[PDB]
Amino acid sequence: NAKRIEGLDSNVWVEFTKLAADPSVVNLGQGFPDISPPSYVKEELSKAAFIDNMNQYTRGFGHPALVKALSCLYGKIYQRQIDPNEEILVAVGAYGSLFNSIQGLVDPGDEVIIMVPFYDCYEPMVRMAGAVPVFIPLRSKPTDGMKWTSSDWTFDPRELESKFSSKTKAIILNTPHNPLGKVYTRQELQVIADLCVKHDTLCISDEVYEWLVYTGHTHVKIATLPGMWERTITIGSAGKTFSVTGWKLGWSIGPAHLIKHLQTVQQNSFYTCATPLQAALAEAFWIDIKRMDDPECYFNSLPKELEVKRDRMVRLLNSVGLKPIVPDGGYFIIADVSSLGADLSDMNSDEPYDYKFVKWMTKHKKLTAIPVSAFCDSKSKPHFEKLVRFCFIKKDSTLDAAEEIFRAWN
Amino acid sequence: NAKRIEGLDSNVWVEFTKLAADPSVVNLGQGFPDISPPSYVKEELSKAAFIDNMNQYTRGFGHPALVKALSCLYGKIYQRQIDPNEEILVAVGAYGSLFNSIQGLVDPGDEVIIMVPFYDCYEPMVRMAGAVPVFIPLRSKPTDGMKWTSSDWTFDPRELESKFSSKTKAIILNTPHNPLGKVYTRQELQVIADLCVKHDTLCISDEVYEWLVYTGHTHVKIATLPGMWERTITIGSAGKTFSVTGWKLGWSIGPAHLIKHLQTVQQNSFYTCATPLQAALAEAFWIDIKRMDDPECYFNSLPKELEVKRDRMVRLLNSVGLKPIVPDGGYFIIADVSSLGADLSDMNSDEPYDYKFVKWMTKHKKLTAIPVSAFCDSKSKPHFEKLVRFCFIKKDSTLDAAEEIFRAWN
Repeated sequence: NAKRIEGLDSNVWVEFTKLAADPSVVNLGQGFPDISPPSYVKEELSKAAFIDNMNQYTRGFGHPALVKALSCLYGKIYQRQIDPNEEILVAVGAYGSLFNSIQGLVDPGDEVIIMVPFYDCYEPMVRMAGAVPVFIPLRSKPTDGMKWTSSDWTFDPRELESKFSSKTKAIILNTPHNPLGKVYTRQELQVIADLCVKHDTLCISDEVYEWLVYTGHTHVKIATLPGMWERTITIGSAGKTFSVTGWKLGWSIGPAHLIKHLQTVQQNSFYTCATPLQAALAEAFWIDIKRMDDPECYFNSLPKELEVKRDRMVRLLNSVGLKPIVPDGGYFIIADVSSLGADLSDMNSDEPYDYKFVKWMTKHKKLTAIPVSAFCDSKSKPHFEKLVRFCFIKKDSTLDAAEEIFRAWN
Repeated sequence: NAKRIEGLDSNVWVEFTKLAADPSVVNLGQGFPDISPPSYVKEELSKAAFIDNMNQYTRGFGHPALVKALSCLYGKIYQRQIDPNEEILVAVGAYGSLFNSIQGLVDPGDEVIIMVPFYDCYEPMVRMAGAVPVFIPLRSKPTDGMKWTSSDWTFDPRELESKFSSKTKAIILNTPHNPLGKVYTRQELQVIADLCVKHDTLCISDEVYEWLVYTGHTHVKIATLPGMWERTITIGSAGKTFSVTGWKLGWSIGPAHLIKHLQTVQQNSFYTCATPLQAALAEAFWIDIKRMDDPECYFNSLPKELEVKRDRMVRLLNSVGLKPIVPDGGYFIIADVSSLGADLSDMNSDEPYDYKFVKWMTKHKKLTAIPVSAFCDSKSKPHFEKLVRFCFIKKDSTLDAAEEIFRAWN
């Protein structure tokens, strides 16, 4: 195997699939919506399949109707003009966008800063570019008194500064955050921008859950803050916008001198994406761009629908003493499990507590989730190994089944 | 920009899509079927769109249904039990497959051997891995007196032997060839396997047009030669197989100890491909696999539709003194132009004769084609720049409109 990929072949994720495969288990694990996508997104894929041109090659850098749509959607949010051809790249999900950003932008020997826990791909992407990932963790403050929230987690600004050196090329920021659920604040994003103009670094901002933010909270885009347009790549995703995780299209959006470089990676790796998916996506974005100010718009109605279920899953968790972190955004909730009956002494590994615990819960209670340590670099895992992540983008009947289980839990 | 991408940002094919800009010209340039796809290919994409699970994540290394069908199709072809999880990988086109093969198997400083002219991603794809492309030209033999054909082009076994040394990691082989239309012979494939076996190197085998061989030739797969299974990766296309160019789905077939590395690249780049394209393709495949021996199987009915369009195209090319090379396979035809009015004074600039001629034929005849020099290394163009490539997977209307132009040529 080539050197750029030694030791990046870990897939503990296929184990979590194996887990979840017995069909008498309720899978609250990987981020797999089992609600219906909005009918019109299904309809449009159908319409596009019957148009010959749609089934043939389309534009390397994104289907013109799709990037036309994106440029006008994000035009409004940025309070800007965004240039469909020089400032957008469409790629194989936000996953491929992150690959474009890092491969195009990051050199052997460079430092990239990653906030732990992270979408787990940040780590092996940076090591593959031959760069050094530099970790700094989120760390919790005292509560309000009532509940534990996403907002109770923060980073220490002075610790952050201490991470930047002349070797820092970039920082990767995920907000709304997976797994925490954290929606970053204008104050938190201002400290990060300060440093990556102070130091002349870039900032890769992964904002695929921009539309999922719940009440009390607002998505702010660091790329909109003074001095950051020049130096930010902000990445979005079809799968999370439109509950269509199987479409696998996403976008990078930033300045031409950076998008250039993403562009060359795409051109030399897979070249173009699928045409019917982009065609149909662009119709769906149109159906929703035009009603942004109504609640019938998917950007509004989905978080409204998911908030109810967030609060339903908090309660369920609380009802067995799994101590939940009510999330500000996204559609995972994390729960401390340690005040549960630590019960795994006879399970023979030095994996982390949470893998062992999730294994046990899957065996005995018939529910699966994901251990937070999966989202941690190896030196950080002990600080996070009693934490476990559940996904709630699910239909009622699934939250029902899970309700069944927690009632009978003791 | 990252060093890995230095000067791989030229896309001369943006300028060609400029000439295809459409002052009533018949565009005979890019590989862009304008026939319809098979009706059931389209049908299954729609059916899929309406199933909710068909719009959510699937197995990262290929939709299970889909790798099942590949394994059953290719096992019929390889004469062997092919394991659908460990010997296949589904990627974003053949284009993504080659990228997987290279990134995961080639190191900086390895040498990779390439036959010119070559599908044009090979040089950059290998150059991006920091390897050194080593080139060897295809050369003409005396014709049988009667016709020029793709099999009048071959390689020199001793010249090939001398491009191998201990830095050679691999040779890239493309058959049927784009743009020659050559179907490599058993005897030619034999000389390659000898050198791969003696030098312990890999062969990456690009066989997307593998079903498009015409009367008097067979596709044989180098992977099936004694000793080549363990050293070969062989790549196919949804685009080329079902005329669905915008679906961008391809696959690598090969031994576990090679696929696991491609899997690794896949997993740290794009992760999974699209569920609905792949659900439908699977069903497209099953449909044609159950009628392999029948004239209605798309695998038989396509080559046969196409032979006729080819023979039509050779006449037209002759009608007007463009000396065509009749291809044994694929859906491109190359034509020698040297002997017309040759005569391009408007067009100062040593860039290459074929580019100037394609520009000319666009302006004055409203026909576009692709200059063959575009599939060469720089040191090879002079040996190929009187050659021009035309595409014929075209509906009757389109070839019709071509007749009217050759008919009016003089």
